[PDB]
Amino acid sequence: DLGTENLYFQSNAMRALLSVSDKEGIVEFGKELENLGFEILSTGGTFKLLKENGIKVIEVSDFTILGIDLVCVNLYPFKKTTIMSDDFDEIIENIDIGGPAMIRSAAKNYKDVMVLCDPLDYEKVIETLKKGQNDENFRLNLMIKAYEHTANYDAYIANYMNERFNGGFGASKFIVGQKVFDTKYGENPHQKGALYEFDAFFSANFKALKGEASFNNLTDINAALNLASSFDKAPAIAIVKHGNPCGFAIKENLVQSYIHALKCDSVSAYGGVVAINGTLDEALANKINEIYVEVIIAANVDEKALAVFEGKKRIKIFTQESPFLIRSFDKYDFKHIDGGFVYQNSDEVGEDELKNAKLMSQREASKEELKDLEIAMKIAAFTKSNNVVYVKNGAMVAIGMGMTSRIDAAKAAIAKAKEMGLDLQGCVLASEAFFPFRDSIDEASKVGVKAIVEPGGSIRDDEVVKAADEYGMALYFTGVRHFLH
Amino acid sequence: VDLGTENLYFQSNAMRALLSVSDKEGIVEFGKELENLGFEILSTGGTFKLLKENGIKVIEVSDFTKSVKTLHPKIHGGILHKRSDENHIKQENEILGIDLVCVNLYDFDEIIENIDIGGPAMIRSAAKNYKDVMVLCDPLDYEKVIETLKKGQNDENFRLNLMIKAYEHTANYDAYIANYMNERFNGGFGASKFIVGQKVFDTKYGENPHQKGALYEFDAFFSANFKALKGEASFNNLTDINAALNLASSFDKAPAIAIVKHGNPCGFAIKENLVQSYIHALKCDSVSAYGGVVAINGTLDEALANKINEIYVEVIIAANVDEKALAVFEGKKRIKIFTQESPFLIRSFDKYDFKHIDGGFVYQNSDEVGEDELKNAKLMSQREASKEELKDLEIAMKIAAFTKSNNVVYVKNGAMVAIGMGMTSRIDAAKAAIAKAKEMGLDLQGCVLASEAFFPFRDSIDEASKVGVKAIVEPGGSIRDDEVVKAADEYGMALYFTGVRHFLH
Repeated sequence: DLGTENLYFQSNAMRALLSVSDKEGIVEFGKELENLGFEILSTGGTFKLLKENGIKVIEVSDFTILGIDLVCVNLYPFKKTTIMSDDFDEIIENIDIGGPAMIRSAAKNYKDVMVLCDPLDYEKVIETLKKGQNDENFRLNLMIKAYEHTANYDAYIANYMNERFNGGFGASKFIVGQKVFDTKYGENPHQKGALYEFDAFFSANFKALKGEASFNNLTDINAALNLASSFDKAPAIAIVKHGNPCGFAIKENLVQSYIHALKCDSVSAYGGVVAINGTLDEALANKINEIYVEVIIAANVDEKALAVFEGKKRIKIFTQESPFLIRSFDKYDFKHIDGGFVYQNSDEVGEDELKNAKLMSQREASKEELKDLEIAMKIAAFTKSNNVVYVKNGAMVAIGMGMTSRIDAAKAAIAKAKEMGLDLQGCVLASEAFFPFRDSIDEASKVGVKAIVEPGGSIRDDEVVKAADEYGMALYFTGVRHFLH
Repeated sequence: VDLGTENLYFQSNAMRALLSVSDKEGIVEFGKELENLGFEILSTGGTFKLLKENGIKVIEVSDFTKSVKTLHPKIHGGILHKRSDENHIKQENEILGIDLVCVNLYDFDEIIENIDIGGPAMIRSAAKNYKDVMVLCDPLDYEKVIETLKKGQNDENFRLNLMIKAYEHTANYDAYIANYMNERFNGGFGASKFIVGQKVFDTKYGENPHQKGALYEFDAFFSANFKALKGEASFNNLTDINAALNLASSFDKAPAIAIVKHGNPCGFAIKENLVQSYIHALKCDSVSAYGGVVAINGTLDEALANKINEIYVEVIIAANVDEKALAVFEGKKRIKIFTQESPFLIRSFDKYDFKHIDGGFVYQNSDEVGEDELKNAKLMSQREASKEELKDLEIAMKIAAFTKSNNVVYVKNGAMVAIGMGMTSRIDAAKAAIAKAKEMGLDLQGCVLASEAFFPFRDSIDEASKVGVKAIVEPGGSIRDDEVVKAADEYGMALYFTGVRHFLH
């Protein structure tokens, strides 16, 4: 006889409407509402499930006068259906209609009604009711959660449609994040900040063993983690300072990788961010504890290794509880500009970028030199342009960036390497953008560079190839530019 | 009054349209065109009165959008059986099918009470039934819809693309509501954050040719305040425009000129007029200025256009451009010219900033150089800066704060004379800055210096003494700050500590 169309909002009705797609914990919640003195209204399968479990419930029909003060409604699993199937008609069937209208209408009437759209909130709601804490502020926070839920549902639908039919660049783009935590401050102490995630990447794969990451720590962790996880199971160590790499090495073991990464620039590593592709043991911990680093992120950390930093107050230690580092692979990238944002496909160093590169020179690089070029390419692509990266025997030996000219950047890189007492003879060089003139090769000959990898594409490419041939260097043109602001 | 939404059903070939819109632009002509195509028209509230008033044959339906408060609007989610034309002739007023749904959406008690419930429910229900009904949420699509119908082009794919627009519209509405609630009650950092953009255009590519790119806007800032007079902006042009525009609009109505190359400033000046400001901005680094981006806080006239045209630049963005100034660049191909059709440059002033990291984003308040940052700074030295030196420090502070850190900015008589950045040390950055200034044949004696990070040792001051720096502005905060103060006192320099850091990655 009664339908949802005959139900209206009324404070003190002590009558709950329970109509859910996700039926998890609905029986116990219905039993707890009944014990609290609520009359229960329900539809379809929810009604049959409640009645079956001895709950006193009255059936109302779906639209496809009685007052209510609790609306417990959740939606058709659209997200789960799109992940599990490509059948478009099945996907359209899992678009909930009616459910969001009920959630949004109850939310707008929060002064008089409680709105529940998440089974994870049932136990909290019951305890609030038992403690006599169902006040206007409690219902206002449920109203905020309700509009976040319906906004997220339709944003997911719109993003999925635009990914399937408009190559991921639709008329309206929704960048939706779920808060992980607030940071102590933003880029500067006078700014507030927070970390947001698209799914569960940070929630599921990061555990703070000591301290709390700052806003700048997180962008530095991202950069160090992306570099140290780019070489499979190899014992990579990445050292980052102010968003740029200042150290990188792969050696026989993690302790040797750390000592050689640190050799490139000890000065900048003081207060840096260290990413370890493997176990942080007691030995590695003491080696790092010779200087004061701000952050250490390891795949897994030993108890004795954590104890080594009991003295340092501002050091932060993170674990992924994994044998090797786990990274995220976002398909799209975005940059804030005043008034909006620019959106694009994520840049990536292709697995066959060096393998498919054109050999331009008389000389071919050796197997060890090709490994060093691979390391140099990846560092250059992850570093903010215009840059030059010098790698020797699995370790970065010099890096230049930020200058108006790379000839000026290279001279600053060589100056730091001389200061560090590093032998650059036999090293390889990578740049993420083409070298415009042969002076780039002539400057490289001074330090005994043996192999070069660059995208190629200059009008003076012929004189660059000739200069490499004069010095007997290996030269590869990838045809892939990796500029990064 | 008589008909209600409970009497309406989605039905293919019903030849009956429901028109109920907040944005009433072009609804009269669209209603007239639907009526000429043989559609019967149903309408509510203000839309009904507007249509009836303009001689359109329309029947009223109780207002479902406006607001005993019922649980949900009486909107049927299913479809009525599709009937043939000969079945309609052979043949009813209690059950009316609809095949076109044209609906679009618009004190704490006032905002909450005005949340539309019936409108989104109607839009979302029609959209799900796209195989049978047309859903219209954008007045910009009315003319296209009429031509599609006249040409017999209304097919399942056409209705599918309308369904996508419908869910973008209802997603945008609830995302704006959730963001407002979190701004009011959770300081703008809610449990779910929605960064929503509307596409302006696709760029030819992204940061690199192998990437696809596009420009998105919040509340139509780029659509309403930017007009391309010549060429098309690339993805990298847009981030360079942003940087040059933000600098040149930081001094109110002053005749600022900003020159940017690869996201960093390579020129800046404020002189008596825009022509003089350009001349003095270019002096700092003529070389990097080649193929750069120029932002003009005012009119680009024939005289200034002719002075810029002496070299090659990729982009010019001015507040307003004279016809004669645009004509100067008729021959060349590579240059791009933009206008804001305004007396002075217009910024958006976004309250929040965000950075992409894999798996998500970091979110924060937007940084800003406060109007009284230098005025409230502590004078640490013997010597106080003059009125002209304080103006130069203000310019140097703002350039340093907008430039990617760690940096050093040298300003003299309203013009930037040197800039150093990028490398691991600010002593290394300063030596590169002095080298470029010597190459440019610029006199640095009497200039001021700014850094938006504290100087850790007196060696920063001793290097500044070589070029005759007279005043320094820094946030302060080092251990040996008293040693940095002693050095500035030995050379007779003015030294200010603002206590505000502006680090920028």
